[PDB]
Amino acid sequence: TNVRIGAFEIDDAELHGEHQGERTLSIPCKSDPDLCMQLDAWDADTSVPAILNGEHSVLYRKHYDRQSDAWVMRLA
Amino acid sequence: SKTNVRIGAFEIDDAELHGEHQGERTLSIPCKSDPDLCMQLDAWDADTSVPAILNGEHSVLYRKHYDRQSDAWVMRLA
Repeated sequence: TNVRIGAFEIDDAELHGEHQGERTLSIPCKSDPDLCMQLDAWDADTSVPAILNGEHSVLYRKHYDRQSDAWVMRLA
Repeated sequence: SKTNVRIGAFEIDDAELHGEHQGERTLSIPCKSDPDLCMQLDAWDADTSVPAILNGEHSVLYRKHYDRQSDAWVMRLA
């Protein structure tokens, strides 16, 4: 829930459990539109560094969820 | 590159209008070049149309897919 990406600190990311051999989290673009815009323009094939509840982690862009207007990111 | 599009408060000249292909026509909006428009596309009301002026003609678009390879919002022409 405590997520930092670059200069952005958000507390409304949704960290999902481990499903299908993968862990993901969703960033709500209606709440965090500046971060989502940066994710849109992010270099392809490049990781997104993140601090997850204090733990430095690596995220990858997985899918833009049109139904919920959220960036779905893959952990690790 | 050769397509003018007006959506909301934005007017771009670098969208790419693809030909009809597998029964639909799509338009790519490059978010590395038009990031403020892409921000408004991100938060658009889901399953609502996106009115647009496309090469000077009124048109209806729908969000299709965010293309991670090309960093572009791919839209479907109604």
